Amino acid sequence: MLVKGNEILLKAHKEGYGVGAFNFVNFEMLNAIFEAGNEENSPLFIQASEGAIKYMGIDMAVGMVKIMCERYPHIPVALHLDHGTTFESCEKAVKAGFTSVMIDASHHAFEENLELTSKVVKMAHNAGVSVEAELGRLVNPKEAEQFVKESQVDYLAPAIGTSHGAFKFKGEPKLDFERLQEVKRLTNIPLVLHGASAIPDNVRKSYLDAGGDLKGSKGVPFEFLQESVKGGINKVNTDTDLRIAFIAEVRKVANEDKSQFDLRKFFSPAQLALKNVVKERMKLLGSANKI
Amino acid sequence: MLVKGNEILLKAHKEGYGVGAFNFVNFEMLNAIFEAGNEENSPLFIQASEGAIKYMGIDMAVGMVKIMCERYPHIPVALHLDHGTTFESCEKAVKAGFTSVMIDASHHAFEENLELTSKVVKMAHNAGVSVEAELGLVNPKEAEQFVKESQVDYLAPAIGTSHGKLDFERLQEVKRLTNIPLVLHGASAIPDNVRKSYLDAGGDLKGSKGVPFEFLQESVKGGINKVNTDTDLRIAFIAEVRKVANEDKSQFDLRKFFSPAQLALKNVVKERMKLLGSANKI
Ligand SMILES: O=C[C@H](O)COP(=O)(O)O
Ligand SMILES: [Ca+2]
Ligand code: NA
Ligand code: NA
Ligand SMILES: [Zn+2]
Ligand SMILES: [Zn+2]
Repeated sequence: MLVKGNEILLKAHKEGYGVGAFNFVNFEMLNAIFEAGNEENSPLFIQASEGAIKYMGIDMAVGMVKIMCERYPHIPVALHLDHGTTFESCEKAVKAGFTSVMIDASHHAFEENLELTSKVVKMAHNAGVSVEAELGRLVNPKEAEQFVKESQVDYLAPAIGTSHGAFKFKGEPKLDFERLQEVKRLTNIPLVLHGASAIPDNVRKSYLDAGGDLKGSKGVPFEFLQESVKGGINKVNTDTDLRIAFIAEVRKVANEDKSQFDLRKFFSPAQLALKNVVKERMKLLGSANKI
Repeated sequence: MLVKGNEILLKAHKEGYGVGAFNFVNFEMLNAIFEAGNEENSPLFIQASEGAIKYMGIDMAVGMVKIMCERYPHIPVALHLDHGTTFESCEKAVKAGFTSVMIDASHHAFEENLELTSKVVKMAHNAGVSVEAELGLVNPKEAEQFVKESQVDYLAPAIGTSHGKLDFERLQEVKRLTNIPLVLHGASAIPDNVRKSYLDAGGDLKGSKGVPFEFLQESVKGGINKVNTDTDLRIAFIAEVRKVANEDKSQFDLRKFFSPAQLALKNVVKERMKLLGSANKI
């Protein structure tokens, strides 16, 4: 059922596994994510950016998820506001029915980040909603310790070297695992890895074969994702991988049959490829068979 | 809010205009249809085929429409099962919250088409749901009898489309004898700008030629009140999807594909609402 974010991540934290947090912007993405969770017996973090919420309407974003939760009532699901930029946005998400909100004030200085995070936390906890914040313009583990203690935030995204999107590394993949472990030891709460898409080889091949361009793309190696979870990561934000796999199949259908305009013929295969990315990621991170 | 199909079509029947019945398979199609209805101040018939229901799940098809109705509470909206093939299909749609169901037995002989339609009507009317049937070109006196015995709310008579040249005089006869709202199937009108968009994007239409706008106008003048529209929406939508794919091989943000696709679909709907005469009827 639809549950407070901390309910899923505290179990992940206690048992040391990672739960993918999968973005969606419409029905097809949402359905494939849920079918993956059903097929791998995995709890689900479903998240929506402010852009996705604008695109869908917050009423549709929450409404579709509630329909899917009723369709799969045995699956623990948290609905999470990804990269909330203001108190008011986090408050709107709470009022609408989100069960987790992220407030991203990591571009502010420490005191202003902590001040706004603490304000979001009070509002959210008053409503039974868990809260994520972010530290790292890389994270300072002693700042993280104080930040978590004073804010009462439920989970923290410490910056250890990732970034959003398909172009994460110009050199060798490198994540500061010693820093992650220090943060984990000093905070002892669930941690979040942003920018955690891997761009798997088969997703890349699918995309390029359909005529796409992924020049210079590099994701987090699978081994780095697994080492992140060993280091204490429990929420693993994933979006780019889903988009590439989905749009690869759309491009393919368009290439292979110029007369095709049944939307289902484009989006059924796209859903299948996205679903398969999620199922593999659930296994990799350790959330498979955790229901 | 959601209302019975017949409440929308009774008005169009009385006042002699046509209401587009617009198919959807997902959120993007549904949002664009609703925005068009909001922008043209037009009532909405929202249609879902059996294939679309299988694709979305009936719980999501109804659920999304209910959300959209609450977003635009002033717009009259009927949720219609398009080309239901069996009693059980129509009954499931009734139970899920559809406010209109169509049973297509037009491939059967008159006697068999009438008994099945009649069974669906009993069930649907018990639940407060309007019923469409189909009958084929049609013999107006058989249509007269069909409608009186079945008590169906609206009829799709075969009157010239190649489905499942407009026979205007036949259309008028059926209208006179049945005096109920009538439905036109298989009359998408691939507008010139939609055809150009699809081909400009590398699409292949070839042979698939739309029935002209004057055909739809004449049909409403003859008594057509519901105009099923689906093909035209898909072509406008996918034209823009193909276009984005062509023009940026690095683009994989779904919203970059589907926001222009929604706008193109929405504009097809707004134009059709004005063409059929449902604009400014709220
Ligand atoms: O919010 C972070 C996601 O990975 C990107 O989502 P967005 O592009 O919809 O903001
Ligand atoms: Ca940030
Ligand atoms: Na987040
Ligand atoms: Na129909
Ligand atoms: Zn982030
Ligand atoms: Zn038909």
